Amino acid sequence: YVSCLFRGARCRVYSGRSCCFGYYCRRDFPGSIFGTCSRRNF
Repeated sequence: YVSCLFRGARCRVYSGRSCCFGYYCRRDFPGSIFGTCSRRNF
């Protein structure tokens, strides 16, 4: 609702809000439902 996911946290595709500022969630493998949160450092 207000909080966000931090680095090294569990996050699924159909999870709640996105990761914290400067962070995103990535799937485990081609055809997964759950993943992890990683820094969106391009």
